[PDB]
Order: sequence, then structure tokens, then C-alpha cells
Amino acid sequence: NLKDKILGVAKELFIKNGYNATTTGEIVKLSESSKGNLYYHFKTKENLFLEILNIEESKWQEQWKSEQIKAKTNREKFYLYNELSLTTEYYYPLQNAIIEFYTEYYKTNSINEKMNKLQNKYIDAYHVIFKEGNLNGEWSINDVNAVSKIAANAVNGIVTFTHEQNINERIKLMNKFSQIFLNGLS
Amino acid sequence: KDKILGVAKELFIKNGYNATTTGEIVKLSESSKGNLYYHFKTKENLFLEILNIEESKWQEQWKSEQIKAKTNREKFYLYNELSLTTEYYYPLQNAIIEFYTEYYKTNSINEKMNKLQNKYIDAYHVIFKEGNLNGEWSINDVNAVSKIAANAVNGIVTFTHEQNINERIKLMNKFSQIFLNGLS
Ligand SMILES: CN(C)c1ccc(C(=C2C=CC(=[N+](C)C)C=C2)c2ccccc2)cc1
Repeated sequence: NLKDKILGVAKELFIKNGYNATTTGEIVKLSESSKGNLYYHFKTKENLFLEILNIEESKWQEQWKSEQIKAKTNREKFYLYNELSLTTEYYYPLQNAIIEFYTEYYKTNSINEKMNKLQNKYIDAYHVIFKEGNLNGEWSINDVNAVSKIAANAVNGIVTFTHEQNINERIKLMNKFSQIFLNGLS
Repeated sequence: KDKILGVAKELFIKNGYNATTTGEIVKLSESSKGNLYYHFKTKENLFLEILNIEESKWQEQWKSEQIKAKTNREKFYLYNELSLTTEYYYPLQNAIIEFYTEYYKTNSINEKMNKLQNKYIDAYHVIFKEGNLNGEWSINDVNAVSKIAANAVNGIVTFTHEQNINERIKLMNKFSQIFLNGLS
């Protein structure tokens, strides 16, 4: 498919050279298409990227769907999910493209609203854990909406802003966070 | 010089590091490519100088603001709330992270940004150490907790820019509550 070929080539280029450095010209020549056609299917480079992110996020959800069954309780799922977010983002080849993209279009309303919709599927994973945990007596949380967003934003701050490298140490700090956080809810 | 510093800081906040070009700085600061050179030499040296000043200002602000909080528990709530409102340092985080995910190899400037992040972390260290001394909680690894708090708060600040300010303060106070209640 010529739309899927552009998505695939765009992905490789965004992996290889990041979001900023990659031009529509490159995507177009390696896809064997034209800017006119790229514009047709995705309007902008920004929107091509969001489409890739949406396909990637769907794959992340399916991975969590099966990876979570190895965790009996919702307390364990919260530990696991946070650890998984950390370790996945440590090697994820699009991670740098994602950082460049976000750090440029986070104040841009029309794109930043679509970013929010992607981010809210992460908050939704926390909502399930926390709701379902209420239902089984693991904790008692009144505002699951608020706590899910807090957890989502806190966990990803630790992931993104930690320059205290060594992956072993990063995993320990994330587990310490998860302990303190869940202890605070009891 | 200060015209270059002002427009840079603002373009960096708005577009990030990469998307901000020197030509645009000198276009909007009414200067030359050769005037930015001499004052700052390179684009990244300008940025790093902005960061040093931003951290200075943030630190002035907190030194003056922390007196209003008597207990270290209260200093932690306030510090975190202020991080949402301050004009200093925190508005540049996306730019800082973008810059870090490029010149992390270049150990000449990497080392200078480690010293900047150590300051950003040491405020929590003081809070948590002093809270230990004043019996507000027991923390056996303050260095780890300070790092977790700093980065967790930064994430709540940085990833919620899209919201009503009072709501963001409500989200942050809850976090603050949960976190300190998790130390007990
Ligand atoms: C590949 N992978 C596992 C991930 C990839 C990206 C994210 C992110 C994120 C941060 C906060 C969010 N919130 C607060 C909803 C949502 C996403 C994210 C990290 C840095 C820059 C922009 C977004 C997380 C996981």
C-alpha cells in the first residue's frame, strides 16, 4: 500500500534521524511517491507522525493486554506497568522522535489536543488498575480520575527527566516510587 | 545581549531547542550572527547560559519563598505548587530534555548540566533531610527520594500545561499529600 509504504518509510527515517531532521522530501523519495500525495494522505509531517504514534500505541496496548496477565493483583499490575513504561522507553527506537515532536508541538493547540487523546489511553490503563483494585479491596480511592492522571504524570516524569543513569538504578527508583505512591493511598 | 537572551528564552519555551534557529533569534533581537558570536559564540552556549540564569533565579525565588512555610512538610507542598506558577526553569523543561537527548555524548557540556540538575534536586534533599532532623518523617535514602520527588513533580508540571491553573494546583496538592503520606 502506498499510504502504508509512506508510514513504514517515515517510521524508519524518524527512527534513524529523529523527527526534526527528517524531511517530507526524504520520506517521499524513499517511498517513491510525491509531496502532493503525502499532503493528500496526511496533510502535514506532524500528522503523519501522529498516525505512526497511533499505530504504535495500539501495539503497546495489545502488549500490556497480555503482559498484565502475569500479575495477579492490581497492586502488582501498577508496579509492573510503571516498570514496563520505564524499560520500554529506554530502548524504544522512536523515543527520541517523540521527544522532539512533543517539545515543539506541546503549545500548538490543534496538534496538542490529538497528543492528549494518545496520552489519555495511558491514563486509562491506570484507571482500570485503580478501579479494579477498589473492587477487590486492595485500596480505597475516591477520585480515580485524579489519581490516575497523577500516577501517569509522575511515573513519566521519573522516566523522562531521570538522567541518573544506569538502568538497574532507574528500575530501583521507579519501584521505590511505586511503593511510596501506593503506601500513600492506604 | 539581553535582547538576545530574552527572545532566545522565549523561542526555546515556545518551539524547543531544535526548532529555534540563531537567524530567527538575531532577526527578532535586531542583532547580527556575528554579535551573537562573541557574546555567546554558539547556539548551545547561549542556551546553557540561559539555563544557569534560570536556575539562579529559581533558587532566589525559593530562598525567599520557603520562609513562608514553617514545617518541611509545608515547604514540600509549597515548592511543588510554585513549580506550576514560576516563570523560572520549569517552562524550559521540554527544551532542556530535547537538548539533553542530543549533547549527552558531548561530556564538555554534559558535566555542566549535571551540576544544574544537582541544584534542582538539592532543594528536595534539604527539605527531606531537615524533615528527618525535625522528626516529620524517617527517610533512610534521602538522595533517592529527592530524585523521585523532583522528577515526579516535574512530570506533573510539564505534562499538564494544557489546563486551568487552579486544577493543576489541585492535582499537585493531592500528589504532594499522597507522596508524604507514603513516607509514613
Ligand atoms: C513508548 N512508550 C512506552 C512511551 C512513549 C512516550 C510516553 C510519554 C507520555 C508521558 C506522559 C503521558 N501522560 C501524562 C498521559 C503520556 C505519555 C512521553 C514521554 C516523553 C515525551 C512525550 C511523551 C510514554 C511511554
